[PDB]
Amino acid sequence: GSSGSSGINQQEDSSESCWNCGRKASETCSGCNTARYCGSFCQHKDWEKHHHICSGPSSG
Ligand SMILES: [Zn+2]
Ligand SMILES: [Zn+2]
Repeated sequence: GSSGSSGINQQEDSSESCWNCGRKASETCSGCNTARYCGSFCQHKDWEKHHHICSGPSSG
């Protein structure tokens, strides 16, 4: 007889990726703490567009 159903891969993938680029995120939206970015610079540029979904730290 033969038997041996072996083959299970555990899920593993950091939840830190720049929404804009995608490579890697270092910072995070200081308004909702959901949108990740590789740096404030990437946030400011992807902010005026992102904020269109989140409230934000300041309303102006
Ligand atoms: Zn980026
Ligand atoms: Zn946000």
